[PDB]
Amino acid sequence: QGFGNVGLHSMRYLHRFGAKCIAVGESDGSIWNPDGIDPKELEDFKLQHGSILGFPKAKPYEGSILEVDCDILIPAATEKQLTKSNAPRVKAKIIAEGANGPTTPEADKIFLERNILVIPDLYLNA
Amino acid sequence: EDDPNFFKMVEGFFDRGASIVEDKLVKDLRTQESEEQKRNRVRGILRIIKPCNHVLSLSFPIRRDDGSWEVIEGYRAQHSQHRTPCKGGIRYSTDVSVDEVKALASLMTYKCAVVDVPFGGAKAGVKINPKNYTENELEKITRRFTMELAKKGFIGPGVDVPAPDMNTGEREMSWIADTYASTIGHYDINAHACVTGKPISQGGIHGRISATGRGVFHGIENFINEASYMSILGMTPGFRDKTFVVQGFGNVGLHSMRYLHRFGAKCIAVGESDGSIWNPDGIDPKELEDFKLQHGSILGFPKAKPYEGSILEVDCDILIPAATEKQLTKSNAPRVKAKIIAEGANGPTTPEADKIFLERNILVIPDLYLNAGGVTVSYFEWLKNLNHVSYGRLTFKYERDSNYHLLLSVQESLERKFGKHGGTIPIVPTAEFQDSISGASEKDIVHSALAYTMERSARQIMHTAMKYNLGLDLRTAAYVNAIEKVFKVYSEAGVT
Amino acid sequence: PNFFKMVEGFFDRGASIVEDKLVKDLRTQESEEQKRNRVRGILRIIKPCNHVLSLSFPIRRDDGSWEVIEGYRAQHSQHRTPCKGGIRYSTDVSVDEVKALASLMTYKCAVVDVPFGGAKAGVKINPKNYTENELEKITRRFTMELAKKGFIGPGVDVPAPDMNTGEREMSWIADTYASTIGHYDINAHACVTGKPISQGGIHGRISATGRGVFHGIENFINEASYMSILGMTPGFRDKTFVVQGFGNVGLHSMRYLHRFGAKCIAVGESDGSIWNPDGIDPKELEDFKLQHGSILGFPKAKPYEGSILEVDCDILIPAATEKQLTKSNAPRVKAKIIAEGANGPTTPEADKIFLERNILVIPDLYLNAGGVTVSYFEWLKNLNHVSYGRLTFKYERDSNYHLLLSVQESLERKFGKHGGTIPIVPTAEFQDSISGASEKDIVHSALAYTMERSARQIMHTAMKYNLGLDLRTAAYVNAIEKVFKVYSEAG
Ligand SMILES: [Cl-]
Ligand SMILES: [Cl-]
Ligand SMILES: [Cl-]
Ligand SMILES: [Cl-]
Ligand SMILES: [Cl-]
Ligand code: NA
Ligand code: NA
Ligand code: NA
Ligand code: NA
Ligand code: NA
Ligand code: NA
Ligand code: NA
Repeated sequence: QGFGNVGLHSMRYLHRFGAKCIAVGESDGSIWNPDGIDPKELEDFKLQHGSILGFPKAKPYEGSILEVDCDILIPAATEKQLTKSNAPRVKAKIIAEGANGPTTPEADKIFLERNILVIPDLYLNA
Repeated sequence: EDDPNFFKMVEGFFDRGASIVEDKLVKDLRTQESEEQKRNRVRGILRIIKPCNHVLSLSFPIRRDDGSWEVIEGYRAQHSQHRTPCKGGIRYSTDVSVDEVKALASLMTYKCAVVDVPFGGAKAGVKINPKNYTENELEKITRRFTMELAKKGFIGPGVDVPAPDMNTGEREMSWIADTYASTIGHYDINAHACVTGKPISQGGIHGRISATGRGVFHGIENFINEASYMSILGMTPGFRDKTFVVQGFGNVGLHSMRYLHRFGAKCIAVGESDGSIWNPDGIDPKELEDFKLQHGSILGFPKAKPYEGSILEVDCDILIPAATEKQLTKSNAPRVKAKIIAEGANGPTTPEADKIFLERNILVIPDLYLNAGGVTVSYFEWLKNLNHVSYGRLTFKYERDSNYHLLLSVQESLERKFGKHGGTIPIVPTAEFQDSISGASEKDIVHSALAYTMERSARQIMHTAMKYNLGLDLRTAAYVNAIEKVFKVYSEAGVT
Repeated sequence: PNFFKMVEGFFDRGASIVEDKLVKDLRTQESEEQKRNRVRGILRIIKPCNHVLSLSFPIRRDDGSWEVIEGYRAQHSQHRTPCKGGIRYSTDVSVDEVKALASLMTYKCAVVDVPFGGAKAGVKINPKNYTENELEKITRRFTMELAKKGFIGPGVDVPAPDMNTGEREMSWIADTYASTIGHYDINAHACVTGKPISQGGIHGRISATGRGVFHGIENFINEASYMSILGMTPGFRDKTFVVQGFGNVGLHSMRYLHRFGAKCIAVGESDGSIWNPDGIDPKELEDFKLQHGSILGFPKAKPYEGSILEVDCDILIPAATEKQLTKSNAPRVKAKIIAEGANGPTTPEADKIFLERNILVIPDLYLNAGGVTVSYFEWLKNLNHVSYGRLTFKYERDSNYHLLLSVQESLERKFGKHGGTIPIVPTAEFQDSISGASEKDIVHSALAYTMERSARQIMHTAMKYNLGLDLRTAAYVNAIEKVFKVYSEAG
């Protein structure tokens, strides 16, 4: 979530070790492809047009990027993106906070109840 | 694309059945007036049954666990009260609306008339998501919702009897019954009869879990065994050598698959919102139930290959939709392969898909008859709470001893005719009979009455389908029977 | 020697045994530590009486005098409404005892699957110093004070006869409620059981408790798994029993045990004891006591001096007062089965003495529940406003004759006319049943079904928890578990 500086290198090193990026979402849209998205192709596409909207090898995702059925969710955009509203609908089991405080303390309570691993920002985002 | 709103579909179903049955009502009316006032009274009463008579929109507060205060929107629509009390379910979803609960309350009236259940149509709904609230917050939501309904005459043993629905179960009904019995209805001797679907310790009836699934089995049983209908489908009567496919392995689909496989049918494919499994030589319901209960889903079944195609388009003989509204659609109707569509859910077929299913000689058993097994048993649970007794508690051993006396009487009579000089002619119950005698319980009486209801209601729909010659359009035949029954109570009651 | 409130210990030791099981079955969205707290909490509510009413109402005696009468009514649990219990007319009544007896009724109803809450009343008078007209005014005024404060009603509290009360008092109670507070109540006559038949009573009620005791011994005397530990052969064949106290429970328990092969060796009372090893007849002893006032001087049995509970036999049926078999006379007991025909006639000290002696003791909350089970049927009868079988008897009679004739005409069609006719007729026992089909036949059948089903529930947890021959703990374990599930599944 958020194809910025952190989000660009996050998907590149995960894709290098066998992980498949199924969706990338920013403030102006979200793409989706369950068969993987090439980080290099999306990086060159983000540079050319300043946005990931309209990626050829992907499809537009008209929904919440944080609620996509997946395994790892990497919030790497703005603050407080996972609150008590959308957190009970998160399908991921691992949440890697690529930003500074993107999960409310109330969402931390139900994330621990739902058995969802939340790697904290003061360690992972360092 | 195609999909309309369910509120539009039910009104269209009523308008179709009312125009057909109108001529029968103007002639069977034995009032002392001319034929024009008679047709005016028939058309006048039909103008009353269609709209919901009472709708209650609520806005009650609650104190959450964190301390904050929230306002909960709720709805409760009473379609008709020609037979008190009303019956209906309570839905917990953010998709509820006035138009939603009004439609399903209208369907509840005609569904009860099909199975001869003497209740009016009702339906409830609150705009919450149970995953957002904790167990303690859902209790205070449910208890406060019961208080506001009681003060406004929308819940009560003789007023309105709620029931479980989407995202609600016996846990909520237990809270509903305990709230009414401890406050507004404390002086009511039948206070626990105010709601059905309760646990056994709270007054629930036995056989309620498998009630809807058994009704789906018994319903298609009456039509798969009728040679007059089965000749049009092009299939031999009976469940043997027949393949069925279930959409949605929830509660209805689980027991529909369990009871069909028990009587010779073979499950070929089972699909959900998670995926779809397939096996051309049969799927075991017990092995699938334990796999669904263990891993929380059905994907990865060891004895079933995955099926990435549409679950509704699987080639089979019987298709059982048991999930969401409007699953069979004008665009996907000409691509189905099953000859019988067993609607194990409320409104899973669009009227335009019903048109394609009719021109293709595809038998669709409507929802207001097939999805009425739980409603019928809920009527028995309501009667159980009024009787303050379990069925058979007073007669199980009395009928058992008389049954053994009848067999012993035949034995001693045959011994004095054929065994005068030694030997014995033992007259013992069959293996099928001893199971009924030994494991005799309330579930045996409830499921027997359920089968009797689905059987008698099937002959009512068949008799109407052949009177107006509707062919395989049993939906219209069902609404005609329901409209005629509700009109019968109105016309013979008088004015205000 | 004596003891007071053993019921509190019965609950305490039954709650500790069931606790581990109750946490496992708890499916609440809570943590297993918090779950163990709710198990502990619910038991803390069940144990004490929820409501206790103390009264002091006046009457006018026949001589124009005035008197103030003390009366109490303790409602133990209300997890199942209405409440059920008796009304005792005695000078020795106390709130501490009507509370304990109300708690016993709660667990007794749960044992026999009776959906009532425990209760019990008590008026502090000696009914001998009062006339029938004075006893009526006492009863009627007692009913109205219970009605005004919500301690009697078809769905609130259903009293019943007890010590020094009977059909006469219950008819006065029902007549008063149905003419005052419950005039608009359509089920006003369901406010109390034990009424006469003309007042809405049920058939088979007088022989209810006695028959319930017989089925209690029957379900255990014919089970080899428990007769082998006791060292006896299954069945009532060639068995002698002594009935302590020839009251209503003793007279009918004798009449039914005798019918199935049992022999009454002795029968003691509060003033004497008769003995005869050849066997005493219940009818011959019944008409004698009906003609006189006591069983003393019975011709067909020599007078027996000594403890009537220590007679050499096999099954002892104490159907008299409370706490008769204690630790003082516990080792001197000659019988092998202690069938509790009364409410708590055995102290816990004697319970451990009988347990180490391998002597079976049928608990009071099970064997002494036949009348309560039938009182539940009487309550349903007044709600149905019709007798059992009134709509069914002729329909069930013609069906049996249709079935027997169907087997007759089918076999004669298959075998022919030359071999003769094949008459199919009921048994002697069958035609006896169909010809005299009455409501009592249905009530006694449903009672035997209750005792048979409840015995299996006691035997199950007796071997599940390895309680051996201590059925009382198994009976309390089952009763506590049933009351807990209603509490836990209600919020
Ligand atoms: Cl989950
Ligand atoms: Cl139309
Ligand atoms: Cl067979
Ligand atoms: Cl009688
Ligand atoms: Cl004979
Ligand atoms: Na690679
Ligand atoms: Na928060
Ligand atoms: Na509460
Ligand atoms: Na009540
Ligand atoms: Na009940
Ligand atoms: Na024949
Ligand atoms: Na008889």
